[PDB]
Amino acid sequence: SNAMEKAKLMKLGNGMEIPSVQELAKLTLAEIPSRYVCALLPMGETIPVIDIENLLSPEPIIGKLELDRLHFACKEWGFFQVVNHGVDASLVDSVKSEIQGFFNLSMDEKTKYEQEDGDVEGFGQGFIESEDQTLDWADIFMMFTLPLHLRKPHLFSKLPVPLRETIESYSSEMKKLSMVLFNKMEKALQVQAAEIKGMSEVFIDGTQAMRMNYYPPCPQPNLAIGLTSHSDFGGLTILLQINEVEGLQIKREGTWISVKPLPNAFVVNVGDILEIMTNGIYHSVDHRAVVNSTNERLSIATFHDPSLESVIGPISSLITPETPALFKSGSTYGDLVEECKTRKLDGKSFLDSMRI
Ligand SMILES: O=C(O)CCC(=O)C(=O)O
Ligand code: NA
Ligand code: NI
Repeated sequence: SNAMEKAKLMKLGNGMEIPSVQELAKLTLAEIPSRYVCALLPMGETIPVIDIENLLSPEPIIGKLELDRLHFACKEWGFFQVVNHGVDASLVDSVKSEIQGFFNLSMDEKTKYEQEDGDVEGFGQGFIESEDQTLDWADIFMMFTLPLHLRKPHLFSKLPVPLRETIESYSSEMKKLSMVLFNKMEKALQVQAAEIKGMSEVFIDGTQAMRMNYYPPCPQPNLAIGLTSHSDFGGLTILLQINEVEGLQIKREGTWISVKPLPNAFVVNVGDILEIMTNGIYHSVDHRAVVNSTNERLSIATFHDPSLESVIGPISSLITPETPALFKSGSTYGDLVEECKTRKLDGKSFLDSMRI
């Protein structure tokens, strides 16, 4: 791939668009550019598996055992796989093939959507902020998917039709599965939705977004990271690993644990806002995605978050003498999102900043 492309991809100033790593990987460089070098914990028992059919079983003994398993996973792990989840195999196959198809399109075709200033949705990691900034070894496509009025209509119109139709179907199925899980988590926590401002009501008309992740092979995989360590900010994340390449890791007791998605599974995790709503009973866990020297990895994360005007705090029935209130109450989700963006990166986590 030509000398001009190398120059366009590597001669970067602050304020320029973050370049495509899928394009950079075509150069097959010996050494990665300095911006991709990180500047840690050892490697490690595997994440629990929750069966959705068992969870929804009309047989109370089956349902109760699976509820106990869900409750355990949310408390002790913050991450679990879901199987027998009711999302049609043919839909999942289409999500995989259409997203694979999409990233294999040319840059021109992937960036057809024209962003007005402050429109950050669609393809792209954003802009280079400083020489200090570390870039992830990944390209993304990220957009809001619910409610309907948060969809960028021109972005959706410029997607390939089968991808768009598949994404719209997948949005609905992800939303349904998220509500199955929120409803059972409510039941596990013994929150009566009628008497109490609970959990499910916050999410039923909440926001949904998708982040499609493309992690190209990297010649120096022990210097770079696919996706920098983070906890997800919102409610429930439902992740599909698109191909059979491993890379997701979670931070457990000061060590990184690999997650290997089962063939017909999604990986589900608790976000920071859900930790707050549960008064710290369920845990939002730090995780990252690592790259490798030989194979690209793809994934799609679907985030299920409160409405922007939802008032956030620990659910009052989870505040007890045995579990006193750990977190502040009373900010809207949208204000927490904004405050976190303009927060100090030096010092504490978002969660630790919300502690009473
Ligand atoms: O690609 C992965 O396995 C992880 C994705 C992720 O953590 C995210 O999109 O928040
Ligand atoms: Na209480
Ligand atoms: Ni994540």
